[PDB]
Amino acid sequence: MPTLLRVYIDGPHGMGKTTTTQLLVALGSRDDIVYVPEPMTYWRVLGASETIANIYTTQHRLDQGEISAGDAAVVMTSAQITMGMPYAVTDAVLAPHIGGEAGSSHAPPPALTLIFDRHPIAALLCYPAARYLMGSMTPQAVLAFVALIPPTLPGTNIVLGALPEDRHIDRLAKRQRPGERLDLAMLAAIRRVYGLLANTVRYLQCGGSWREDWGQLSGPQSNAGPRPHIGDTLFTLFRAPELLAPNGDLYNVFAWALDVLAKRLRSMHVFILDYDQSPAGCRDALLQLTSGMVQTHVTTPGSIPTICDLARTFAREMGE
Amino acid sequence: MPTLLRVYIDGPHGMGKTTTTQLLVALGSRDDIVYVPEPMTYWRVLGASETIANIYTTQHRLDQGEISAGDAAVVMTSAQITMGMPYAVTDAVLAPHIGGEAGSSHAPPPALTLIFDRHPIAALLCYPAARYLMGSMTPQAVLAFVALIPPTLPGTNIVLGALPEDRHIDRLAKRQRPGERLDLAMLAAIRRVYGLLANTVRYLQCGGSWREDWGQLSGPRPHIGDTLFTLFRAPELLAPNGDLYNVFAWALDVLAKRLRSMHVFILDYDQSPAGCRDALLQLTSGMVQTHVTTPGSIPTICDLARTFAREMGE
Ligand SMILES: Cc1c(C[C@H](CO)CF)n(C)c(=O)[nH]c1=O
Ligand SMILES: Cc1c(C[C@H](CO)CF)n(C)c(=O)[nH]c1=O
Repeated sequence: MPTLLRVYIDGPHGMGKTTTTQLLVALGSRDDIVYVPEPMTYWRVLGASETIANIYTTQHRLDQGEISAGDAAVVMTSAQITMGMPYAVTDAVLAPHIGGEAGSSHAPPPALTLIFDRHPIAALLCYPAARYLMGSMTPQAVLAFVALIPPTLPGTNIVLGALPEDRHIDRLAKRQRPGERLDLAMLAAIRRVYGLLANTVRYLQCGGSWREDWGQLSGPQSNAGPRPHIGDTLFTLFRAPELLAPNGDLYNVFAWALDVLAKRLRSMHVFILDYDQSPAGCRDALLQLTSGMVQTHVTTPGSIPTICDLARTFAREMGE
Repeated sequence: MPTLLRVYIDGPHGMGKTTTTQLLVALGSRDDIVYVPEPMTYWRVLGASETIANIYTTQHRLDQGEISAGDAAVVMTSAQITMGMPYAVTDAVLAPHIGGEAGSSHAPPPALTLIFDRHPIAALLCYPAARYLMGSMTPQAVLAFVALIPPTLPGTNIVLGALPEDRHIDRLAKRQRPGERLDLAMLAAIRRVYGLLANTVRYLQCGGSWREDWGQLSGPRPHIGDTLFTLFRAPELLAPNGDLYNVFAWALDVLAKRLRSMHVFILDYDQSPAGCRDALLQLTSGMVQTHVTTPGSIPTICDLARTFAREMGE
């Protein structure tokens, strides 16, 4: 069975994620690598009307006190369902085609390389959590999303981004999505979330156990480094009043959500790309990065062409 | 490895009695059976404040014309998340323990029997689909939920209820839930959804292919018009040329994959509580059992179930 390399390019928007990807795809042959692009069209029309505009407009009004927290929460939750839709369904139809791991460290080239614009967890965790830090969503809702995160397939290579705050602020200020607004508070939140995420993965892969270190709560990089403090991982966010019982402990329903969160991340292959350079540099940087990325076997000989058709149909329809 | 039997008591709400339910609480009394009840406490306090009320009030306000279909959709979509949270979490933590089939039936009794009050497709598929037929949810949000439906593990036995509409109206009016309003339209919609649902599983199990039979919605197994697929011949999901968008067509593929491997059993609710308990006990001799993955799986499950019942149960 021919091998396959799936690479999800995630992280906070506005760092040059797309450009880095497009350039990388432009290097390979026409049909030895395929890009599953950002589904702007689904966010803008197919799924709903201008979802990005709706999201930022809501956060704005909430900040001005024109609407309540409850009002902003119901809108955000719904919008994040629409945002994650293309991500979630692509995975669902992709799963059966994914087999066991093959490996990168000394292993032949993949018959096909799949490059994704973001991973499901982006719309089901990272951004939902960032909105919680903005009082625009509830911890209960976010955890509800976490429990919906699909099982992590073998060889799930996720690439996050690194970029100085100022460089990121300037870069973001220039290029923004249709319907977006310039929110620095949101940028901080989303940046902090992806920082935690990275730590949470390393923490988990170092034998970390949130249940064992939970008491250490009261008052970044993956693939490398020592075991992080739990207060520096995603777990630290859910030390909220709404989730705590009289005895100060988490309700078991939310504790099980954290068990799912850990189960999902502990088997991912997270990498970090330094977006503080020229587009050409980034392309090459990501290129070296992909060398040591876990590949997997497919389940059928006719899986490869199927996935190519899948990726291209996706691009043709939901692509900008 | 020890065997397990999972039974999801589903179907439209309001068909049974409280006595019919307490018998099921008396079933879990023994340690070879556990009864995961409805997470009412999570719906009223934990997840949010009086969720069911917010659902029925929103619909009511939509009908009177105080809010827009867009305003309602947002809330209904949010409310359904809260509703299915306990179901999703339980599945996610339970899944890893579930092994493969164990020559179900014609084989030794289970080491444990797990009875749930509803399956995750109740809050993800059925009720969202009904609210769509109520004009309170968009067909995009529904298929969005469908995409998030957990993979159907082996031994997924689901019991749906049978009951004349007039009889259902009686029992429903006497056992109303906190914040609920008696809506006959919603009763018709939810009944239709579960009707189609049963037709869908048979359709798929008899070799039905929605992409193949899709043309009939515009021009031995049920007709595609009698299955859940018929609802999604909706204008919001179609391109200018009437073609179903691929992203939605993929969501239907997922639906077809989820529903096919399930095992459906119908419980005649038109009788006494004792009669219902017996019938349910009868159906178990045809339900699919499975093995568990670890030795300590059994106690972990039992522990899980009773922690649920004690925390979110009434
Ligand atoms: C994914 C995602 C985003 C980022 C997305 C980048 O392609 C659109 F800019 N954003 C801004 C958001 O507000 N919610 C989301 O779920
Ligand atoms: C599951 C479910 C229901 C039915 C449920 C019965 O146990 C609570 F009454 N209802 C009324 C609802 O409005 N949304 C739902 O997701």
